[PDB]
Amino acid sequence: YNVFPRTLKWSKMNLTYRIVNYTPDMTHSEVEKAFKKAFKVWSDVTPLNFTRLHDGIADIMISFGIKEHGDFYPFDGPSGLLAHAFPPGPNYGGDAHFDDDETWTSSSKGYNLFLVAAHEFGHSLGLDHSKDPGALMFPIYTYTGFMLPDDDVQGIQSLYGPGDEDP
Ligand SMILES: c1ccc(Nc2nc(CSc3nnc[nH]3)cs2)cc1
Ligand SMILES: [Ca+2]
Ligand SMILES: [Ca+2]
Ligand code: NA
Ligand SMILES: [Zn+2]
Ligand SMILES: [Zn+2]
Repeated sequence: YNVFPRTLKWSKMNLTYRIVNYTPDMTHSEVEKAFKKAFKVWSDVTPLNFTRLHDGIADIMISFGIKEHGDFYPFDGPSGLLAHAFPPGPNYGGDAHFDDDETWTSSSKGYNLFLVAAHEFGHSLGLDHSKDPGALMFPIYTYTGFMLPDDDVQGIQSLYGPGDEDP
């Protein structure tokens, strides 16, 4: 027999993601690089591996949408809500949605896609919000010109372990 896990997390270390569609604001390459770097934040400190799929069903489906876009969390136009992601699980579990009424960038302007994605992927992997104002998982956007803060390291490692501690 098996009882359910005590904590919510992926039961496998190999995860896939798919960029379903793209924001007008950035090139396809810029978007891909931002998401690749955001996953690397987490894989660098765990045994997790992330592989991109171009099509089909991935664990973490990524999309840009506005207003009502297929879930119970409609976006709200410019400002306010920026993005959200679902905790590990089937279907919408793990998926990350970005409000395409925001301006997404690879700079300090607008909202930096890499930084927001790194936060959202923390949710995709099983972290909720942190009370440390300096944590990536703190629930308000700040721009930083990357080192994953220790609170986030401790949180993600509590779920998945550290992987190789010196890679
Ligand atoms: C860097 C990047 C982002 C953050 N923190 C962020 N917090 C929010 C709002 S809280 C929330 N989480 N999902 C939906 N809404 C959006 S980006 C912190 C540091
Ligand atoms: Ca918004
Ligand atoms: Ca999913
Ligand atoms: Na936009
Ligand atoms: Zn959504
Ligand atoms: Zn959040």
